[PDB]
Amino acid sequence: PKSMQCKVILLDGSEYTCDVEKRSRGQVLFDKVCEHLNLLEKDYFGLTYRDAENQKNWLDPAKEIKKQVRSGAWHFSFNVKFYPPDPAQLSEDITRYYLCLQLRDDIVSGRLPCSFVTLALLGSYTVQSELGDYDPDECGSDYISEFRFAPNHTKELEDKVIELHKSHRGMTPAEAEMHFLENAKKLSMYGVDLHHAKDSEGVEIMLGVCASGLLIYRDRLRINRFAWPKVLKISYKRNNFYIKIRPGEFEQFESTIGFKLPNHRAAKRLWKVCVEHHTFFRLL
Ligand SMILES: CC[C@H](CO)NC(=O)Nc1ccc(Cl)cc1
Repeated sequence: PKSMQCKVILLDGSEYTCDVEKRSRGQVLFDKVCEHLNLLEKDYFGLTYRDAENQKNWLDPAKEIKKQVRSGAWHFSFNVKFYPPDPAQLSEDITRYYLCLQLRDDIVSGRLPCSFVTLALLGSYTVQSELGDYDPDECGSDYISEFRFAPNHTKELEDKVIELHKSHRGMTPAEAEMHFLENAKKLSMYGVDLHHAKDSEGVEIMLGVCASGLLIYRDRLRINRFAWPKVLKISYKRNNFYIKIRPGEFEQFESTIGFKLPNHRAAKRLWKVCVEHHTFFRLL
């Protein structure tokens, strides 16, 4: 029975290797990675792979791995798929731990924009969790952490992390992770999956998918929001993505908003992540 080697980049940046039967569905690999991680609250997570065009795709746990990765390497990342609007409601500390690790990457990468003060506050909770109580013996007036806090590091940001770190004496890792998440969950781009698109007039926009609904970023002063409730139906055809917006009370007919995606695969990918978010956040 022939087995394919799988390599998974974990959220701590290390590599898990395992084997699965070559006709295995994605769930099989996902279950192995989750067991390795001691993760029971698996519903928020998934594996990604890079397609022939270098786009990130979610591995569908219901479909054969080989029919998704196709001609590519059996190389994956472990990621947060559904960012919980209220991490305090998660049943386990280890779930919140992996959620923190994902968010740290979202921040360092620039995917999750963040004010100077919030970068320093998030950094201080990471340091408290990882190193425990502030120690001057480690940190001098010229200290620079091994920890990556932001897309661009400044001495001012390193200093502010240390100042806030001093204030967290006695805080345990679970406590510091909860405080991290209480701050992170309020950021305007928390758990927003951005897709490049054009409106019906050809103007370049971003479509954001998240817990609350579908976001349209256009002029930066014109941000349209469609709560999952107001979204009646989602469709794709060729390079186009369509959402049907329910009529206001007393309106006879739904409105259709059409978008142009870069290609047919980008349209399909957007449609699938919308359906998945809509189902997930309709059961939450
Ligand atoms: C690559 C991940 C690094 C190194 O292991 N760990 C880390 O940053 N952990 C963490 C983050 C935030 C909080 Cl609050 C608590 C712990």
